[PDB]
Amino acid sequence: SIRWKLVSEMKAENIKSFLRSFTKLPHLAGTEQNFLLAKKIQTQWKKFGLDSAKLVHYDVLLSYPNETNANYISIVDEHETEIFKTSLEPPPDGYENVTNIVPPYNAFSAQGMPEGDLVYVNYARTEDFFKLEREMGINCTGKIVIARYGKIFRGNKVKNAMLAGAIGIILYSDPADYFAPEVQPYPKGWNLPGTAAQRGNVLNLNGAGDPLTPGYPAKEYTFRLDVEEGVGIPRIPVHPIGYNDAEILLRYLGGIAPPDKSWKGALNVSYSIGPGFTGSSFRKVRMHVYNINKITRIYNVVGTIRGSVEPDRYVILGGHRDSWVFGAIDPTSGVAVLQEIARSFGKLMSKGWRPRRTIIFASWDAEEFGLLGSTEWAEENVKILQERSIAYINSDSSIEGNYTLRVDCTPLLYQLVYKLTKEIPSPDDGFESKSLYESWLEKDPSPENKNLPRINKLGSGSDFEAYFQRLGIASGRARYTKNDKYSSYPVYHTIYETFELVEKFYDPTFKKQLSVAQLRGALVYELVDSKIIPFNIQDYAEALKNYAASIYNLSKKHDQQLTDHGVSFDSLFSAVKNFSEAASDFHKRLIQVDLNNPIAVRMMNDQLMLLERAFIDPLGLPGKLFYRHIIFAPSSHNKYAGESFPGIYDAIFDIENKANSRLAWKEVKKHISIAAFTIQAAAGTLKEV
Amino acid sequence: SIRWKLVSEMKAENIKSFLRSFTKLPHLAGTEQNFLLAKKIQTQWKKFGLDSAKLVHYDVLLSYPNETNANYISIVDEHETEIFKTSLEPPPDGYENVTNIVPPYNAFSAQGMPEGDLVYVNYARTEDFFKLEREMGINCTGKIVIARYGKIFRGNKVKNAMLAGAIGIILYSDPADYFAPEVQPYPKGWNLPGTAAQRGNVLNLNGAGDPLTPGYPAKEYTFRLDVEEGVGIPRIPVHPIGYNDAEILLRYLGGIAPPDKSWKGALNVSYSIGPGFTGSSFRKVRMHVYNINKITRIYNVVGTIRGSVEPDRYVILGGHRDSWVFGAIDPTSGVAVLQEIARSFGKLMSKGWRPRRTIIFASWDAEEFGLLGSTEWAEENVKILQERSIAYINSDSSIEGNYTLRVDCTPLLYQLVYKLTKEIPSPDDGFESKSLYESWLEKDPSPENKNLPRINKLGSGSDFEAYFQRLGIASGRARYTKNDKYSSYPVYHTIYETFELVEKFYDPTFKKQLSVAQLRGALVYELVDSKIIPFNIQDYAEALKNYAASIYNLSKKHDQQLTDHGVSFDSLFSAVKNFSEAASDFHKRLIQVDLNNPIAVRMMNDQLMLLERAFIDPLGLPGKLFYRHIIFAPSSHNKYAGESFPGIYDAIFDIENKANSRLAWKEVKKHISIAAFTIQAAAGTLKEV
Ligand SMILES: *[C@@H]1O[C@H](CO)[C@@H](O[C@@H]2O[C@H](CO)[C@@H](O)[C@H](O)[C@H]2NC(C)=O)[C@H](O)[C@H]1NC(C)=O
Ligand SMILES: *[C@@H]1O[C@H](CO)[C@@H](O[C@@H]2O[C@H](CO)[C@@H](O)[C@H](O)[C@H]2NC(C)=O)[C@H](O)[C@H]1NC(C)=O
Ligand SMILES: *[C@@H]1O[C@H](CO)[C@@H](O)[C@H](O)[C@H]1NC(C)=O
Ligand SMILES: *[C@@H]1O[C@H](CO)[C@@H](O)[C@H](O)[C@H]1NC(C)=O
Ligand SMILES: *[C@@H]1O[C@H](CO)[C@@H](O)[C@H](O)[C@H]1NC(C)=O
Ligand SMILES: *[C@@H]1O[C@H](CO)[C@@H](O)[C@H](O)[C@H]1NC(C)=O
Ligand SMILES: *[C@@H]1O[C@H](CO)[C@@H](O)[C@H](O)[C@H]1NC(C)=O
Ligand SMILES: *[C@@H]1O[C@H](CO)[C@@H](O)[C@H](O)[C@H]1NC(C)=O
Ligand SMILES: N[C@@H](Cn1oc(=O)[nH]c1=O)C(=O)O
Ligand SMILES: N[C@@H](Cn1oc(=O)[nH]c1=O)C(=O)O
Ligand SMILES: [Ca+2]
Ligand SMILES: [Ca+2]
Ligand SMILES: [Cl-]
Ligand SMILES: [Cl-]
Ligand SMILES: [Zn+2]
Ligand SMILES: [Zn+2]
Ligand SMILES: [Zn+2]
Ligand SMILES: [Zn+2]
Repeated sequence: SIRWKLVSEMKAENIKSFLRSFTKLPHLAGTEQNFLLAKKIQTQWKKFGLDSAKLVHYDVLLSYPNETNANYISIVDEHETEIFKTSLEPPPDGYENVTNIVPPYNAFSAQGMPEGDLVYVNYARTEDFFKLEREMGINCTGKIVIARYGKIFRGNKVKNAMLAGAIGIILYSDPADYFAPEVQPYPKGWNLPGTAAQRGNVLNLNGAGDPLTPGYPAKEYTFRLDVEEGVGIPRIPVHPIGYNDAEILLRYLGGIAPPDKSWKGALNVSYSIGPGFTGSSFRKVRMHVYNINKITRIYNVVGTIRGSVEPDRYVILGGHRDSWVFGAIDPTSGVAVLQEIARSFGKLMSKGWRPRRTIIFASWDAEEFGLLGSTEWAEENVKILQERSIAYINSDSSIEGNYTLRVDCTPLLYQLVYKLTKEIPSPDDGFESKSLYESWLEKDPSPENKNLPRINKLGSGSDFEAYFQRLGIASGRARYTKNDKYSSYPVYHTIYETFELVEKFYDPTFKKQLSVAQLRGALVYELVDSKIIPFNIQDYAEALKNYAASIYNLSKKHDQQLTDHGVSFDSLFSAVKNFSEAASDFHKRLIQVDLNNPIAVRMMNDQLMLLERAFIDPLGLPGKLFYRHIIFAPSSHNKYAGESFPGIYDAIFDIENKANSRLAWKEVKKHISIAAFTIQAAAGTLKEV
Repeated sequence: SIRWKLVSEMKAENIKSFLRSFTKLPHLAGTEQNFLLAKKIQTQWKKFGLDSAKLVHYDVLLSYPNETNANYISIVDEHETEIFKTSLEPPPDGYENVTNIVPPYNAFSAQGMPEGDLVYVNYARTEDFFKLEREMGINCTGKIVIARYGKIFRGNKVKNAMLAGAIGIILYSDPADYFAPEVQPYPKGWNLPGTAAQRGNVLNLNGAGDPLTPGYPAKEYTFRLDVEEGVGIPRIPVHPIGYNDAEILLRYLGGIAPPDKSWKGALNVSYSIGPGFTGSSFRKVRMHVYNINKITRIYNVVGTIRGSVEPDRYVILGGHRDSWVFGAIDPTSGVAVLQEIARSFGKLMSKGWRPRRTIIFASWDAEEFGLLGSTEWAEENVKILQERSIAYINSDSSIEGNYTLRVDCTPLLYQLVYKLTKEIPSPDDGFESKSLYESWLEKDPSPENKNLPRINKLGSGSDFEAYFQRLGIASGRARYTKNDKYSSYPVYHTIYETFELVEKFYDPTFKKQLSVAQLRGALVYELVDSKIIPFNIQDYAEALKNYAASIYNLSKKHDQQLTDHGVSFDSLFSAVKNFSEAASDFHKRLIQVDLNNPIAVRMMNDQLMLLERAFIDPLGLPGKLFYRHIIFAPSSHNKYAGESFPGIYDAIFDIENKANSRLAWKEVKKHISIAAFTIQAAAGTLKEV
């Protein structure tokens, strides 16, 4: 009943009004406007009747362009004359009086003015650089590389380019990846204009949080690394340009033809690889990048509704509010959703309801600079969060497309997600009498089971990362997305993410955003109020069987080497079998618990709460102290994607090219052994005696 | 009432019979006799009525002499003729038919036959090597060094000798340190004969457990490091000799006179330092050490009495049973105590009692080889132990001397220790109508408070180490000790630790051993059965104030450098003040808890249980992944001693001699900041909201 009142109280029109109110001005992390927005959210939470709503600050390293030394890329001739220089642009229609839009840049780029020959490196993925070096005869050492955005997180591209020896990397938005067919560019449609460039940071933090204070919250007194030693800071310049400018740089590239169609984007240029130019005054490319890194105060808003029975157990509903410009999709659509969820919980409170456990609401700052606000607060509060948290539900963008739902969560949460989506009306045209679960199932069926909707593994990409990958708190993300060959959505991280874009092109009725609010809010409600925490551990058992089969299958091409080096997956399969038995027995006992015996209920709830924690190894993964989950990690090739059995996967990846096979296969054996132990230990936490 | 029945049921005569029964034969780890002893303990626990008693095994690296390539030290002349060779000895009187006594050796010594000039290095402490190099003009590089046992753990001596460049280290027992005045050598008295040598391992494990499997339990499937990479294995030979042989080696040392009386032991030799000989055929010293390292199965016995109310909360009573020879003091006096405690808990069970929480009884194997059995079981069971354990009470030697009690424990346990000692009769002559607390107070008053008995900080030395220093489980150790300039007790780790030694010289009535059994058992009982866990966190607050003053005082000699490098202790003192306030508030709330509300009681018990855990940093201390407690660690100079604020202490130690002062002071700032954060976080765990 109460769940229905929570869901039914939420209104599309309220989400619309919140979104309009938060998207009139830019709200970049570390700027006065994003502090004002924090205070507005805080005022609203107090009005809604939350028990607390406080600003919690940190002083973390941020990065901004230098207003008096603007960044650019140029082409010079052999006489050092600048022949072309990249450029810039007015605010979107209606925003003419907005004066502090940050120009395009890649936060945390190194400073410098490298000059050299240009080489096109496709998406700058690991496989693209392998191809260049191993198949194409191209040496990127000492070159400036140009890569198209898309497919993977941009910091991975920069890491890859550094490894390949490039001295600078230019990123651009190819219309193949950011221009949907038969749609007009903004403002007439929702596509990316050729003058616009995508902002975004290019760190490789691997879960560290503020670069200067890995492991510990960035308080006033806190020891800071020297900036030159900041974690994840790239060592070459990086800058983004739009496709009009990229076309000019790519047009006269010479050398080898593109190797196959998968390397050719959509511009009217050959997509030859370089190095060097042909057919032109075009002689060398230069970058000039002089962004400033500076310690800057950021502010989270953290509020609570204290539990009436288990105040020392938490469900976290957290979403970022900092944007690159107006951020009407990212994150402000999620900011509006979070406010409407908080308002609805306040309405329940007004009629005398209080949750069983405690809800923590959080509006995070500086997500765009490396998940900084959410990570520093996890670092501050780790001791209470790791011993008391039930789950983390994110509230970043709600409306990245208008096709269907996309959910990423731990297997613990699959059952609850499917249950709740069955009870929320579908917002989709043609599904007027059906549930969200029904439309989602039709539009995105699971590859492993055709009669369930797809749910993806957690890697990174938003503020749940430290909660799940470092602390082992069950996490979930849900939002509307596209069906569509473009990456993200066309105007992602540009000036064109405006309220008008969302209202006109994405979700005019706000019904799709409403459905996402209802699901996020209902997840928090069931996790915080149910007497027995609504996880299912047998779904985790089945997931482990799938992951074990997958990593074993990846090893088959090396079967002879497994034999010769005495590598076996037997202990991993044995642990998975033992875990399946323990999970079955646990659920058999759980249905017998005496619901009227509070300590009996609390003991089994502690087993449900602590199961995800069992997968966290304090030693971390190789080279990555802050990714500690043995079953999942963000991919080392693309932090946006989750990878299963990451220690094993990274040990076996490209193993045939390792210099020392005996050493390489011993590392595979190491990670197989760690994974077998960790699963067996997790199974041990479920045992009755 | 029940506590009194537990204590009063224990009998001195039963401890005596157990001790006699377990000390007839050697019971070295990894040998058949110590497996037989495990099975005997298991049979007894089942007879006593424990709910379970199982053998839990691991396969870990152990080290033994080679029966067909005996170790020795020799002196050769310039013609390579052996002039002297160290030797060996019959079993003690009454043990003539015992055939498998392991000869003296230092387990895990490197193999080799180094030859060189000899140098005497006193106790081979850090300060002894500083003196040699910085004051005395002695260069130990390329020398064989001879050090007397005592003052510090022998593995620290070996680490120090390796750092100083020695190519081998001979250890010996000087009568200054192992021969008590006016006492006869065994068998006529309890002193060390000149033919006897002290066994013991010489690893530098820093909490790792089995050298081949740091971090993970050594199961059948487990990945193992290559033996050459085993953690803590020294790289030079080490071998122990008795004082008759050491006298021969020291007699003709030449070079500089001993620098002061603190370098001169008690033998009739000059204690000149070397290098080299004078006044003799004595030309060079050789070692010949060829012990075998081999993976060997070890067995813990692990038993339980399941709790009736909180079966998912644990109090661990653990003690080792492996010895070097008969081990009548170490550990077998503790083995006999543990059996008598288990028997008494069984007697309570026979009359219908069951504890509130679960007792775990453990008889550990291979403590003498590096705390191996207890550490591998902590590594196996870490996920349940870290989330559920209340405390660990050790049960190693009970009777290291006959003067008074020595207790080492976390501040959480001070109040309970004082309470229980007031209710146990003193076994001491002259104290027939007084409590153990009263005799202990008279004989060993605390330096920080003259009206309380001394309680020491926890470092290492026995099986509590991983539980406290890695996992943050409140731990305590209690035993009888000496008053007395000798180190340990004279026959420590020799063939002469016999039942006859204990009965004739240490505790003929067994009353002192009985008092230790009563205290260990009463500690387990109160921790496992009290509705509210009996810790006091204000005592921890007071301890932190003392430790903060101590480390700040140590910094005063560097006051100018603190100023010049911007180093301040302000945040540490601020955290300590905040912790004191939080601990006061917590106890003010604790007295108000509704004892009839099980969830209210469980929430506050979880805060008491999880407070010690808050001090554990998963990143570890510098260079030491497995010492994680920020308030205490085993000293880096002597693992037997506890050091407070170890990260700060090691950063400031000898700082005036660091090559780079800017870098060195930044590391001091780092560790001050980590300590301030950790204390503030621990304070946060106590907060109500
Ligand atoms: C899964 O549980 C089984 C049964 O407890 C474990 O099987 C034991 O495996 C060891 C070898 O590692 C054998 O010595 C025992 O005989 C096995 N007992 C059986 C089959 O009853 C197995 O090790 C567990 N898996 C893991 C990864 O711990
Ligand atoms: C101890 O608690 C006090 C009070 O909450 C903290 O004091 C704040 O300290 C910061 C500087 O670090 C100031 O900006 C605030 O004005 C202080 N507030 C006060 C004095 O009311 C103090 O930081 C805490 N200590 C630690 C180590 O976290
Ligand atoms: C911005 O660039 C100008 C011109 O190079 C320079 O003088 C100034 O120091 C820069 N600002 C910062 C904070 O580095
Ligand atoms: C890459 O090119 C650079 C040119 O300086 C050279 O140092 C390096 O060895 C080359 N590597 C390959 C694989 O060609
Ligand atoms: C939104 O949905 C409408 C109706 O299906 C469709 O025409 C449009 O392309 C979708 N918009 C976006 C931005 O994907
Ligand atoms: C013991 O030493 C003998 C003589 O050197 C040798 O032949 C044998 O291999 C050694 N045993 C082991 C296990 O190394
Ligand atoms: C120690 O003596 C060795 C002799 O080989 C030498 O290498 C080293 O530099 C000397 N150090 C000091 C402090 O005398
Ligand atoms: C044991 O106590 C007696 C009586 O005080 C004393 O003479 C003897 O030295 C003590 N024994 C040991 C081994 O310290
Ligand atoms: N969501 C942002 C921030 N970004 O996401 C991560 O996972 N790390 C990181 O900095 C982006 O994609 O730029
Ligand atoms: N207690 C034993 C074992 N030893 O104690 C440690 O603390 N480490 C270690 O190996 C000894 O002192 O030889
Ligand atoms: Ca930090
Ligand atoms: Ca191990
Ligand atoms: Cl989200
Ligand atoms: Cl002990
Ligand atoms: Zn976002
Ligand atoms: Zn973003
Ligand atoms: Zn011992
Ligand atoms: Zn010992």
